[PDB]
Amino acid sequence: KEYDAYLSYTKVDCDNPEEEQFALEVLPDVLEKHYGYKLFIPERDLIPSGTYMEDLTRYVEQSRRLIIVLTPDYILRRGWSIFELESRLHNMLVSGEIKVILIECTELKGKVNCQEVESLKRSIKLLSLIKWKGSKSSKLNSKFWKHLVYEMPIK
Repeated sequence: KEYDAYLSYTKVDCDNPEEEQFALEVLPDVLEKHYGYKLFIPERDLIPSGTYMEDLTRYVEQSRRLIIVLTPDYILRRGWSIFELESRLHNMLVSGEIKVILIECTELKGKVNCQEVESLKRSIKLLSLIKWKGSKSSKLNSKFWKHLVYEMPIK
């Protein structure tokens, strides 16, 4: 309906080098300036109110994609939980009703860790897995950036 992507990352005030800058700075800037998509970024676009759970829910419904940025802080704080604790959000993931682009920025070191993630992948009906290879992919006009833009909606 009203957004081309909901953007799900984790920020803490911490296991992240240059990765943090890609997932907090360059990624939303490049998609929303240099390609002009419209993103819903929770730390711009949503006050924590008493209705936060249903606010966040009713914004995912209005988003054409779900981007999930697997910074190691995300695997730390299991950033995906919101999307499995909320009932409607869950079924949307398993029913195909929402397309999930999952930007993988690190190697899943973590025997437990590696397995939870596969049940995430399991539980999403429509999944794209795009791999971020450092500054190398961050360099605009890259192989990562093209891989990402038609996984985004039409123009």
